[PDB]
Amino acid sequence: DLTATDLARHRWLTDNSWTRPTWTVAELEAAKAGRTISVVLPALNEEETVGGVVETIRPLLGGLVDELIVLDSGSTDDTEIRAMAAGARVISREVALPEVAPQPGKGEVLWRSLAATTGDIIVFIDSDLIDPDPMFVPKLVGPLLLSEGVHLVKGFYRRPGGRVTELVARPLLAALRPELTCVLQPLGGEYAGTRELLMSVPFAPGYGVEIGLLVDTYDRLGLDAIAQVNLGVRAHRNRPLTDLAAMSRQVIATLFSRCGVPDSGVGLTQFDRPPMNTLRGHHHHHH
Amino acid sequence: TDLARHRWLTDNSWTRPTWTVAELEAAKAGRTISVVLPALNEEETVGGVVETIRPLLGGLVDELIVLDSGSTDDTEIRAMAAGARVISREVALPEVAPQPGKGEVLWRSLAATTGDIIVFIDSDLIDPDPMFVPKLVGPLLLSEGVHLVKGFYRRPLGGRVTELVARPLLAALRPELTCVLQPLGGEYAGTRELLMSVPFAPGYGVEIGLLVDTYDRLGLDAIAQVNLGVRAHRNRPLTDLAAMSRQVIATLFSRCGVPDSGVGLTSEVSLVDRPPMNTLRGKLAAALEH
Repeated sequence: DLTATDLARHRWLTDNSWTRPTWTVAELEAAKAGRTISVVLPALNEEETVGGVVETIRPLLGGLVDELIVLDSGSTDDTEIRAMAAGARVISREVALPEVAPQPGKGEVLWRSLAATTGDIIVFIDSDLIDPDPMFVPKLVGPLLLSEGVHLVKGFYRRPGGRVTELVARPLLAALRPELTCVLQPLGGEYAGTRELLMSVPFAPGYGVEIGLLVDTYDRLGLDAIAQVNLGVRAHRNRPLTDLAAMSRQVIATLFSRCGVPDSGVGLTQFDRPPMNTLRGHHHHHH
Repeated sequence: TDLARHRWLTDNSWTRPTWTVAELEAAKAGRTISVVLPALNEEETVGGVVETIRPLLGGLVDELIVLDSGSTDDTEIRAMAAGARVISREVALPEVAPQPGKGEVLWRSLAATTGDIIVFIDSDLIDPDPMFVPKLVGPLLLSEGVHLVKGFYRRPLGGRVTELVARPLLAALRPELTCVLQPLGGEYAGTRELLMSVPFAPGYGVEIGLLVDTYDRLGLDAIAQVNLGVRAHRNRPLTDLAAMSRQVIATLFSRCGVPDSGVGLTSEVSLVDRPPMNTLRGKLAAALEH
């Protein structure tokens, strides 16, 4: 028979998941009701793709999107200048948050972007995407603008790969936070959140940032606050095993830190930042 | 940190074991060796595996058994024709109702064998080699203090579950054990002293459960590893790999006391071990304490 996890998943998909997120740009603009939207592309040495991503979002600038920022992590290729020519605002880690010395990794960049942006909604899109589609941002913000109670929207892709998601993230969530196995692509880099949520949670480092935000949101607000939207068909990216293993190790560390499991700190053997509201700027368990 | 891993590799890992069958027979010193092949519907490969071990029977190997888990194909008749004794789960441990999975089969085989050393070899191997059993027992017979030998394969110049799940989780929760190249491997040998005294994890958790329990109870130097030869990675469907991963997680969490929900993947997940076989077969166990 069905489990409690199964029952919650079914209703969560009915209410909080969209296979055909077909909202129009015009109706989303009309729903902003004074809220502003910032889009952030984290980038480190992505010169071949960053401009193409920027180009797909730029038409929304001045309408649905209020600012389009590439948060550069110290590139030595032409990432920054290509982002400039394509129509983005390039901001370094140091300019984003001068009072804290940087540390490496993607999570650092996204955390710092909270200090560099002003939008009431912040959208994150990876800068390494080969086939970005112009409707990514509209689809990601739809549930935030139209659906009461949603604070985090995860963009997923249909497939015409995924090993860390299916062997590491989903099985560990099944063990530790089984309701969250409803989220198809928990490690995805395309997602949007409210400023109120994002300023209030710690940010995990590196490859842990996405799953850390998902779990921290769940632990504070449950499934009701999380939604997902289909961004379209995309083939899996083929990363080398050493990168996948490093990803996995950090996904493990970040899940363990949120779920009461200690961790040796020992990285792979080969052969967090505090809430930004501590620096800038209810879901009761009792009755 | 790696000094410990370095010393263990130097003393407890063999990439090119030199041992001959004759040298190992001469080192048995009265110990007997049982070989157990778990099998469920492996008719295409089981005979080929048995055939590589059968020449040792009556010399290095004292018993050669296929522990059948309820096959409906020709696994049993083909295993027998190749020279193995085929034992069902029911015959192995008749008064205990069977439960599914590989851990059950290996556990039950302890009640159906007499060896001081038990060697497990998978029955789905496409390219078995006759020196597998010799290489697995070498450290047990010729070194001192070893109780568990893990057979690994050199890879052409472990799989996804090993490198993304097992090794990273061991790094987090039993960090010394990342020295073991292929912790999930199905070819391994153990002493009766060890195997009769530990619980057995269910299903796909059995290998990692045994590794962790051996490490905790007997220590790193009680574990060894040997290269069985070069073998390509087997290609399995992602759904099978994910189910394996989920059970590896459950078993490691059990061994650490991490609450696991028991919720599978939209897959079977058991958190319940079988107890040490010496609790159900105390007289057999005592007879083999030697």
